[PDB]
Amino acid sequence: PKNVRIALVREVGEGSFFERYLAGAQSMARELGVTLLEATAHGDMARMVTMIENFITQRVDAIIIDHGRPDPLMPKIKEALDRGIRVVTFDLVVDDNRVPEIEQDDLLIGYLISKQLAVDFAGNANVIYVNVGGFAPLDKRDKMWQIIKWRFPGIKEVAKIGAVTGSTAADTQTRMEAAMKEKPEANAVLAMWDEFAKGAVRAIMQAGKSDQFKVYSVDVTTEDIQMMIQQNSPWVATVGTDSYAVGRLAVRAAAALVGGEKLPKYLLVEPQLITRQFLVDNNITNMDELVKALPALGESNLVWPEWLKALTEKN
Amino acid sequence: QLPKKFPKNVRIALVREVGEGSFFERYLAGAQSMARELGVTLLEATAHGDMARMVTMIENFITQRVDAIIIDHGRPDPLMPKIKEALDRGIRVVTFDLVVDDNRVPEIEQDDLLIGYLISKQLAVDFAGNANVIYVNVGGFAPLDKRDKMWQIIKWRFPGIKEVAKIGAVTGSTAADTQTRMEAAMKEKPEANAVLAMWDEFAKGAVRAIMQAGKSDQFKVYSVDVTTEDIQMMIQQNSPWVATVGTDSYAVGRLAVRAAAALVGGEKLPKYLLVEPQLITRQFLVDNNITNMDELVKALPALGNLVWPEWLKALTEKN
Ligand SMILES: CSC[C@H]1O[C@H](O)[C@H](O)[C@@H]1O
Ligand SMILES: CSC[C@H]1O[C@H](O)[C@H](O)[C@@H]1O
Repeated sequence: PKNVRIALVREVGEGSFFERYLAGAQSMARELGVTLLEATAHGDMARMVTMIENFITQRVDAIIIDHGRPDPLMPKIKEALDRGIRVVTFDLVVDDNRVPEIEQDDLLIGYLISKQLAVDFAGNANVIYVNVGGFAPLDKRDKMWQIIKWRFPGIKEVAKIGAVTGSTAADTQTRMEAAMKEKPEANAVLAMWDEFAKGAVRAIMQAGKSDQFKVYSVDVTTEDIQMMIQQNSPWVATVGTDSYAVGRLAVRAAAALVGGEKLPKYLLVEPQLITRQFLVDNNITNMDELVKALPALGESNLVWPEWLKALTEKN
Repeated sequence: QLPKKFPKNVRIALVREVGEGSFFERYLAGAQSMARELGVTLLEATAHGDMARMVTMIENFITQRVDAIIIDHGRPDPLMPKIKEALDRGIRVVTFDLVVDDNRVPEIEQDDLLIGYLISKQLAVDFAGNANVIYVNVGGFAPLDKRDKMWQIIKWRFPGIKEVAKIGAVTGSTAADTQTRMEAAMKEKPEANAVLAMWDEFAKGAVRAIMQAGKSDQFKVYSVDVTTEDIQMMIQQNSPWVATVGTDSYAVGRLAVRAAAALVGGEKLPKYLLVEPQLITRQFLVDNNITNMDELVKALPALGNLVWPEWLKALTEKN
């Protein structure tokens, strides 16, 4: 029934990754036949707190907290839990055994993409690093970049740029055009969100510098694929998941808790290395095609209790 | 084309820091079977932990003007000048488990950063991010130090995963010495309920200490490396040994000889030759009735193609 109300509260909604996650979640809600309520704070942590309050006051069955920072949200999460509202997070670490945490295995992601850069350059590169602090997934990936710089000391960070603005791709493009003049020795880009990467790449192609750079990113969408497969694209590899299936999982997890199910504390969606060469060799032009060609992207597996699986069948 | 220098005349020296335990014995067996297959001559010297002995061994092989040296473990500061000298004399060098700042020297490893991440995360997740861990590892070894970094990151991501003791030394009787240490560590930290041991010789000691004390159900042990000995000890009833992450060391050893032989043939090799490591759970061994490495590789083919230039694989056909 639609008596079951699940609220999705997000910090960030810009870009195809977040849009597809959102579609994912709506698609899963529709299959269960539950009511999904959405709210998005666009970077404003005060507004995010008040949105979570609205859902506590409305006494929803569950809240999904998407991104955010622990420090402001933590007492709101405790309050919600104490009132019988189930809580699951995506991309937020919470110290409470009642709250399953969903993530894309960000430590692995930060390791796979940073090593890919390292090995491709036989351990010697001048890297423009595109990332920013204060986001769970970004901080996790960051740690592994630091370990790659330790293991491969010829892999040098010559710049760190980037900010999450709500026009991130467009603002990263501008930054990257200044960064290339400031750091003419740079020959690689490591961008820890596809919206960062998109700006970097566009800056590279406009400058006519596609031969001078290799770009390594996180995440994959049809837009990323389209940009990867362009002739002379400097965009070499990305690591990520189908965010569509991640948003479904988020809603399934929430529904499972409402049904009284006890979930694992950590729900790790397994990320995949996707190279330009793999896409080009396989004539992949969109995500349908990609998940067909790399089926490890399309995996069923997490959080399908029998009752819930049976329920989706019915509808 | 078959390179001119290729076959018994091709001499390859394997200089090792450490030789104790089945992992290392199996690597050596593998190297010998690969040398047998190429028809080349493999020379072996093992320093058993003495860096000064290690330097003299490398130097003996330089003087003998072998075609190539494999440097196995060791530390870069003591060894770097012997490596550079060798390179200048036209001796080809490849390493296993030693990081070298020179583009002429391929480095073989088991992707130790991934190993350290995979095993440490497996512990974290099995305990839902709360555990009191006895950490068994020591500094001064390339692979151990790489794995160590990933342990530190797991402690950061999962702050309920607590290090309550660090133990271990590499001694020549490491398993037996780690048993003794583990007996004392369990008494000093009775709250401890997991072990993370970054070499199977450390793990073996820890597990035997646990079983002797009768505490198999109060502990879960996570390690690196896999051998038939490890398998046998994992599949025992009530074993606390629940998972290890590793590679087939025999194939790592074959690889090291192949690489060496490739360089002598004039081939340019990748700078990094990472052997892909695998998660191997006690549960997976039991469900599939695995009792030895033969059976594990068969059951898990990813443990099963690096550095096979045409001439080299063709050469192994003729022999
Ligand atoms: C601004 S945080 C952006 C990242 O969050 C999600 O985890 C996506 O993977 C994206 O890379
Ligand atoms: C003493 S160093 C021991 C480690 O080196 C080898 O690489 C094996 O993986 C072992 O764990």
